[PDB]
Amino acid sequence: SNETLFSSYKMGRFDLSHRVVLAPMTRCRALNGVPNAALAEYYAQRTTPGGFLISEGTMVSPGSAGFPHVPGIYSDEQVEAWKQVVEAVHAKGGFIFCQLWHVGRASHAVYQPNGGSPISSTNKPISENRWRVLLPDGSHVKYPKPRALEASEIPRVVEDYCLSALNAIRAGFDGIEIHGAHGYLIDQFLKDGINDRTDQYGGSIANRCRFLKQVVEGVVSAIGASKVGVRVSPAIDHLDATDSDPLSLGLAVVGMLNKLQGVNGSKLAYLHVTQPREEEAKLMKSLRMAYNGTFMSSGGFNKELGMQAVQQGDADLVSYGRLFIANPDLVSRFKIDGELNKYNRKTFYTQDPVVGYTDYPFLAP
Ligand SMILES: Cc1cc2nc3c(=O)[nH]c(=O)nc-3n(C[C@H](O)[C@H](O)[C@H](O)COP(=O)(O)O)c2cc1C
Repeated sequence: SNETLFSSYKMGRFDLSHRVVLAPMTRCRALNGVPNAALAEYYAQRTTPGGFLISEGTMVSPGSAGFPHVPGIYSDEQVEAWKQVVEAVHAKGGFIFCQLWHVGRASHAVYQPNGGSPISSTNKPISENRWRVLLPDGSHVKYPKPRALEASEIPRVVEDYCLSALNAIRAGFDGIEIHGAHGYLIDQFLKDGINDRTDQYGGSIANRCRFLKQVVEGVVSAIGASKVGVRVSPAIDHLDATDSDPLSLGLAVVGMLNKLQGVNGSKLAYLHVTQPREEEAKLMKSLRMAYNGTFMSSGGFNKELGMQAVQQGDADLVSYGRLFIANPDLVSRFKIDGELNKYNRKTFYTQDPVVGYTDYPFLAP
């Protein structure tokens, strides 16, 4: 087609000016779980008129975090502190979705109420050799043994997503994204690499999708489908989050979202899928073809790959992470094929409100 990253797009009620999306990225500047003026600056710097942004993963409940200084949206105090970020984005003409993030077993007693065990689909820990939880002192230690949720406690978790989603709207977010990716709580139910349940939430593909289904249904009922994006990564093996067949899992997720869109009358805001980064683009093309709606692809995109993803109909929208970390004006830079600042990995997850956060420079004229 003649569509590109700079073609406008209608994401339901949201009129986007372009297809470049700020991927949700944990940066750990939200000291003590509270959004602050530093996040406001950071998101404002990255906003464009009609540009879509997705927040760093945001706690839906105490115990839902597995990184230091990540924001929450479950408490009044967080809702209020988020306003400044959201106002700052809106002042600059962006839309911002709050990513509702539950890490499940990818946590530590440090991040749990009463230093209790992280919850998950399973009682099995993330394996100890490839993965670590980052603690607030900057150490990396092994993930602990989680406590499998009883089926009876799942509706309370769903309700946390709902309250958090209602809080997000309260704070002024244009909507929310369900973080159902990357081996976190939802993905711990989704993936047969993890989900060793024998009740209604495990076994079949459908059972594995049930938690995500209830989360999405719950959030969609509370705030409206058009304000809900869903993110999944069927083929990302992060935190042991494998599946014997990513394709079919992804199609089950897609199928379930197609079904919810008929059972409810409105489209979701989007399906957001991470690429692992051949066959991979076949998996992505398949999900996008299957999904009746806006498709947001993510993972390893640069401009060129983004332009072709849009041009060739592989995606409506392309989220950028690391490039957006380092390039507040990423969209402009892409538009004029200008220089790209390099990202500094070392300050991805540090705490300074400025350093490695809001101090990556805009283009010179
Ligand atoms: C520092 C960092 C933190 C991230 N945190 C999140 C997150 O909180 N939620 C999420 O869904 N994805 C998260 N991701 C994944 C990104 O949203 C995005 O999928 C990723 O950066 C891949 O695209 P890229 O090559 O453009 O960086 C994170 C990525 C980075 C680099």
